[PDB]
Amino acid sequence: GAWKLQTVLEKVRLSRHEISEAAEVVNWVVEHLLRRLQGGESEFKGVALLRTGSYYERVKISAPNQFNVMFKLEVPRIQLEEYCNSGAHYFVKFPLEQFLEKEILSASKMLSKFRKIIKEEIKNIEDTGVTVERKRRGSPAVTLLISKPKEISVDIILALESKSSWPASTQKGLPISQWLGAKVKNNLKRQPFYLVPKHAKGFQEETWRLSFSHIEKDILKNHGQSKTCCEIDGVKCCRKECLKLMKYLLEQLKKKFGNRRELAKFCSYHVKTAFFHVCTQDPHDNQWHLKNLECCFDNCVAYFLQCLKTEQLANYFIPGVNLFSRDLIDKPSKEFLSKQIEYERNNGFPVFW
DNA sequence: CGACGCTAGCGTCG
DNA sequence: GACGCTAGCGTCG
Ligand SMILES: Nc1nc2c(ncn2[C@@H]2O[C@H](COP(=O)(O)OP(=O)(O)OP(=O)(O)O)[C@@H](O)[C@H]2O)c(=O)[nH]1
Ligand SMILES: Nc1ncnc2c1ncn2[C@@H]1O[C@H](COP(=O)(O)OP(=O)(O)OP(=O)(O)O)[C@@H](O)[C@H]1O
Ligand SMILES: [Mg+2]
Ligand SMILES: [Zn+2]
Repeated sequence: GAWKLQTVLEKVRLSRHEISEAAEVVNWVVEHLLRRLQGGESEFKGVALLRTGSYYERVKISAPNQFNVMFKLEVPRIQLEEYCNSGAHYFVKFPLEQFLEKEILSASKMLSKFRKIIKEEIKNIEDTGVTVERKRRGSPAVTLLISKPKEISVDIILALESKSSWPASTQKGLPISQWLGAKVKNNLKRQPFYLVPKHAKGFQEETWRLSFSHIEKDILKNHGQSKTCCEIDGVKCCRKECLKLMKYLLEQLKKKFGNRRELAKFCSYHVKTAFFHVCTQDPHDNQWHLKNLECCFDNCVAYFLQCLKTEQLANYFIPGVNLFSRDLIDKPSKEFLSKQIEYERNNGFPVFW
């Protein structure tokens, strides 16, 4: 018996006018920005643009509130070392060396000039509407802010792409084999991984973090175990729809419940990483048939619940890293969310309404 | 430039 | 209400 969630999907879906209004300005800022950066004999003249994040993978919710974009530099002969046997972070050992310090590139050193350039470049158009948000320490992305027409943010991430084989941390991860098959799985691994300037502790300046944003986007585009899943000549799965609700449930919790100390740590990547685990858990399209929507979402929420209690949410690409690890997040934070979702699951999801 | 797939929005319904 | 058009954006060359 319908919750009914389908209405919830309808509420969530972006305005066609909304996107077009938002869309055209975003590319315009990025395309111009890209063009000017390429022209200048900066190190970043070589930059190529990669579009990633929710909107582009098409799981954006309510409104085009935010955009994520990646600027990738192809870097050759790269060598790298793990900071402290942490799957996410490495420093790249090593020809433009201005940013480099001590034969190892400094993200902080490298990022700072990049952010500096954008700020300089943004100043040219210098609309009151367009500005660069103040740096947040431990943030690797320069953030554009557009006050026209409405408040919206675009995240620019500097990207170093390596044609090298994926790091050892990766290999156990990404078990799409049952779901998507070895051929597909093997092909994904062949595509290059990316490096971004995030640092684990509490301080660090020259470490980097791996990004598989391009890979995640790819699998989201092609979730189906069948080639035709969600195609015109194929049955429609509800996987993407399941994801939106999950994204929506959490976001509604922060806002509607109201922000709390425990709530802040949790972010949309956790649901997305969690959702993938379920897809691995359940690799058949028949299981995800649209008419079967209601159970799956429940199945989706249940898994998330288990994770919080278990406190184990291994990174999809890196099994070793636990997103839900206590050092990453304290227990009381888990409990509270757990209960609220717990409350939510039993009560028929009023928060959506 | 130019294909096409995807999705929002809407008309028809055999 | 399920189909099935349309328009428009995103994408890889
Ligand atoms: N496109 C992309 N963006 C990333 C990636 N990793 C981190 N970011 C960016 O990092 C920003 C937020 O920083 P987080 O990585 O989430 O770290 P955090 O623990 O939440 O702390 P904050 O930096 O303050 O947000 C986001 O806007 C992301 O765009 C990635 O693999 N791909
Ligand atoms: N904490 C994180 N850890 C690791 N990777 C991340 C993290 N946070 C964000 N990313 C990368 O960034 C991309 C987008 O992250 P971000 O939260 O900024 O936007 P989004 O989740 O895709 O969109 P939305 O606002 O709707 O949730 C993801 O696809 C992922 O690859
Ligand atoms: Mg996003
Ligand atoms: Zn599907």
